[PDB]
Amino acid sequence: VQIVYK
Amino acid sequence: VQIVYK
Amino acid sequence: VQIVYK
Amino acid sequence: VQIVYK
Amino acid sequence: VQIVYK
Amino acid sequence: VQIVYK
Amino acid sequence: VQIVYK
Amino acid sequence: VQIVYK
Repeated sequence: VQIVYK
Repeated sequence: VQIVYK
Repeated sequence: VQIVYK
Repeated sequence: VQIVYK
Repeated sequence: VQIVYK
Repeated sequence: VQIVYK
Repeated sequence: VQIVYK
Repeated sequence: VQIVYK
């Protein structure tokens, strides 16, 4: 699982 | 699991 | 598990 | 487990 | 994120 | 993040 | 982060 | 961070 916040 | 906050 | 805060 | 705060 | 293995 | 192995 | 092995 | 091995 990958979650990326930008 | 990877979570990255930017 | 990797969590990175920037 | 790696947690990095920047 | 929750991952459960059974 | 919670990971549970059973 | 919580990891539980059973 | 909590890691429990059983």
